[PDB]
Amino acid sequence: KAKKVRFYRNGDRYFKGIVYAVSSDRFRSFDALLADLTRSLSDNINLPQGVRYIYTIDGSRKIGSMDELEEGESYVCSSDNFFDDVEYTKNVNPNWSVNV
Repeated sequence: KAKKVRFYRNGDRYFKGIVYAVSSDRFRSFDALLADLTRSLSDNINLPQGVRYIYTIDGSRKIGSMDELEEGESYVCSSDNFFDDVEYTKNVNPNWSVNV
């Protein structure tokens, strides 16, 4: 019942995302997911206040619940209430292995 979703960091052109297996069984709440994403995506140059917002890869909308997440889709994690429309990148030959 878990959904394979790719997460990127806002404004990072070099980072190719991390694959998560998402379900309400793995994460108690959406905050619990944002807490886990803060640990795995945050670093010295990225995410100053950790993961506080999730955007669709085109930055058209913000994701507020686990249900809003679609299987195999890519999302952008941010510390700020704005989307950095940078050229996000993927491998030419995929790797959809969970990192979770």
